Amino acid sequence: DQTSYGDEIDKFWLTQYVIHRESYDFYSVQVDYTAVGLMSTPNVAESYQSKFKGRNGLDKVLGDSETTRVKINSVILDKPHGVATIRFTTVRRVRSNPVDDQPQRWIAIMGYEYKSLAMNAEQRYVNPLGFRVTSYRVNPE
Amino acid sequence: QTSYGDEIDKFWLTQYVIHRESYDFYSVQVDYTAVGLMSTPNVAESYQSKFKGRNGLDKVLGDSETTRVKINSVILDKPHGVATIRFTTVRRVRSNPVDDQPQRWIAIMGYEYMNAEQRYVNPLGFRVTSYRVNPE
Ligand SMILES: O=C(O)c1ccnc(Cl)c1
Repeated sequence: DQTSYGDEIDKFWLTQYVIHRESYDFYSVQVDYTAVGLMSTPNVAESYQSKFKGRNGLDKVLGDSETTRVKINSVILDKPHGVATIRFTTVRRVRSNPVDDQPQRWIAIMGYEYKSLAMNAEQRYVNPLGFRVTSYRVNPE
Repeated sequence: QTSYGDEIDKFWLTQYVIHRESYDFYSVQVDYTAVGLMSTPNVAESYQSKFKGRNGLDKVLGDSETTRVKINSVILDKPHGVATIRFTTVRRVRSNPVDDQPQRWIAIMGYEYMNAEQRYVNPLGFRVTSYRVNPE
């Protein structure tokens, strides 16, 4: 239960979180979805999970008709406050389309912490340190 | 535990190479310490031997030059706790106005899984047990 663990460590989990959360590939969608659950408070997770509920669930709607890859451009930390700012670029590619869509740049404001939580054998292989996000907001530049 | 995930194993290794193969007079001792914390004494002493004694690398190069690392690719062999990484180094002599020409290398590694200081750098007890670098 330490808010910070090391700039290089904190930087890693956060980048992994965005890529899990903002990228779309039907392969490893479940592990992404699963990971975010472990890497989020219920309040933050509920806001993310909503896109997968009902017959309209993003996985059941798009499937493999399109994809979205993520590229981390920069990472800014506020270590003592458990706050970080990230800029990344998403590029979508629809197989229906001949070429990838124009890029989209974004800014992610995050609150984060690590927590002392008793865990099973499965929850660790994705999140060994109990890293979980407590705030999340995406905006353009 | 025994199993920790691929992208994480990829992380510790690349940053370890950067810790071990990069040269920057600042943070040497911590990096030197960190690599020490991140390594078994037997394989680390091979890394320490070149930094200990009157012949110490830090006392030869000092702050006259630097060497940075750039990761190109990473491949894992999980069940054996073995991994291979490929990187490119660019050296810079402070006296020279520009940077030296690049050189690429391959690192072969073996790996496996506290007070206040040992946790914050490694929380997992991740330790390196073997290390060998070769050219392409
Ligand atoms: O299409 C997206 O960018 C996207 C949106 C919401 N969740 C995921 Cl995993 C991917």
